[PDB]
Amino acid sequence: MRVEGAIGKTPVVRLAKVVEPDMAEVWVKLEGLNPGGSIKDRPAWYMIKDAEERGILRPGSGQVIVEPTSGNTGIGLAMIAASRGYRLILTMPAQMSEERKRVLKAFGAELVLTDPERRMLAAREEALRLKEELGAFMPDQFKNPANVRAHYETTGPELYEALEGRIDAFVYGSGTGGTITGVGRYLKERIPHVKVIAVEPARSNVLSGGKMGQHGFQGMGPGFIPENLDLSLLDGVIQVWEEDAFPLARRLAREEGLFLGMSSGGIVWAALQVARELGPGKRVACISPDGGWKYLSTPLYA
Amino acid sequence: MRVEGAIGKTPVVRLAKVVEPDMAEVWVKLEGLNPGGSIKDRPAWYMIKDAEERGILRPGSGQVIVEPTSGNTGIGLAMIAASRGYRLILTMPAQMSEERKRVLKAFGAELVLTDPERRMLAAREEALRLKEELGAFMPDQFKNPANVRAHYETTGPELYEALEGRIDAFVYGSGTGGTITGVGRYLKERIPHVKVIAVEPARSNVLSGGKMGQHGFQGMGPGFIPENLDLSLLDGVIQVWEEDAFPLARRLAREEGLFLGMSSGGIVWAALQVARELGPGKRVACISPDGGWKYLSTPLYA
Ligand SMILES: *Cc1c(COP(=O)(O)O)cnc(C)c1O
Ligand SMILES: *Cc1c(COP(=O)(O)O)cnc(C)c1O
Repeated sequence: MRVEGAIGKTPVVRLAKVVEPDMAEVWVKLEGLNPGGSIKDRPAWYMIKDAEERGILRPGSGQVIVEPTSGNTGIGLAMIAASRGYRLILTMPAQMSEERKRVLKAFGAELVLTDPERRMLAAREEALRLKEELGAFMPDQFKNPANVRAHYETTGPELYEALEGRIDAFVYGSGTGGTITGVGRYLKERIPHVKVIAVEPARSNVLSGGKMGQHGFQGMGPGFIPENLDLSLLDGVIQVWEEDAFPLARRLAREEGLFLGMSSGGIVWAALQVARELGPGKRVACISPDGGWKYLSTPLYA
Repeated sequence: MRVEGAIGKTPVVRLAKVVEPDMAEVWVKLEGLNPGGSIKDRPAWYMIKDAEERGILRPGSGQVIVEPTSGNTGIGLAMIAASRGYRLILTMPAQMSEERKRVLKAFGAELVLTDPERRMLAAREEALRLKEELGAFMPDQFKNPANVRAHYETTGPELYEALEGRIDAFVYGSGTGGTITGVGRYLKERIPHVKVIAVEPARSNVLSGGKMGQHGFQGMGPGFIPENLDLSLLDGVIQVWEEDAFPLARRLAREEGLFLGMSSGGIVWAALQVARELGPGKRVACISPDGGWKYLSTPLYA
């Protein structure tokens, strides 16, 4: 078996200290236990495997893959490209932290640093330029249906089975929209009453009708509504503040032994709010995108 | 289920790029996929659970646990203490990196920084002083039989089953000795011909009859022979150099998509040597103690 085969089948733990007796049960699926360190291993593998199935790619070819990302998707793609023999080029703003660059380069990804003033826009442009110049494959994480399918076929089934089909609400901090859409559809097809609640940064609350903005929940809240996010599935949107989520993340680490990422703090905080609303006999499920390992030099744990 | 329940059941992957056709198969069990980030989650949980079973401890009591370590064992103990409600105090030399200190403190562990000139000796002394002053529980990782038992009851069975009882050699870089002893005994009781090979730093080659010394394989090669290491189980000892292991670790990341720790590079390098000796039709199994996540600021990935 190769590393891509070690993706998924992650555990779900029930919170016991940060919750209160008047709250519904709160379960957290730990996606940080994936070989690539995050939930993005799933869509990274699926988008590449989907491309192979469609004939766009064939493993061990050395073909080029390009994507404008320096986040978990970049790490996941880098891992898969290293394992299956693809040349990966990742475009990103020149102000990228050395720590993250080292992780990507460790996997053999080639990095193209773009105009720091043009932020994501310049990264996207360079990725498109390379796709055109090299005839490369661009996963296109925000609009590729295979992203959603990864969660519809693996994440969703896993969560449903682990919790024995007993879930009253699913809470998640949306990034590309793949997870909430894939898991959301899977759960709604089987649980008539289940509520699907999206979580976003109050500082970049576009789903709530607000405005995009800079925030500290790395990995979630892209500042726009992605094509992979099915808005018709949502039963609500909860806005979260770093001021509330970071202290909660620290509590999870010290009280539950759960050392999670920045987005996890926001997601669990929202899940707790939902848990109090539903009450004692209910079950709230949410997902932790990644662990705290990549964030020791951030205000969350610094 | 709580975090301690998410420990174990780690995957095993077969190397395909760094190996050569004249080599036996090489399988690597990924212990970095544990909630605490390393194989030490197992002995940390077992030593604490063993103490509870013997009546020394009872969860949620706030009882004190003290251990002289800042490594993976410290992280594992911190995670378990946070989850089960114990007060953990870790003693370590004052020259400890801020990164590691942040991980331990994130889990709520109390840190006592000792004389930087007295290295491990001062850390051990303070731990003993606290055990005496507070009547605290000290896991004593290098001599506690529960460490070995964790691997005899979980790691060993898992490896054996995953590889369908087909293993010609087991290779591991010994630290406390728990893993090689536990897995080693489990395998030898079932596979008459299996060879158990220990790996140690050439720079601190005490098992080979050499002398202790400073080295870069964090987590392995303690510079002494621990009580938990059963020397009668060993069929050989392979000495490894950072000069050879670090480049190999980088190859594993770039070619196999396996981003592993410093000790993993040394262990796999040794496993390859054994694989070439055994040849094509055989199977060599080894274990990766942890991932590369905690080592981005080390010469391995910097
Ligand atoms: C990708 C990611 C998310 C969002 O998941 P999507 O399926 O992309 O919506 C949230 N947090 C982190 C840390 C992520 O990497
Ligand atoms: C603990 C550890 C080892 C050794 O395992 P033992 O069972 O203690 O022999 C090797 N490498 C790392 C990184 C470790 O943390």
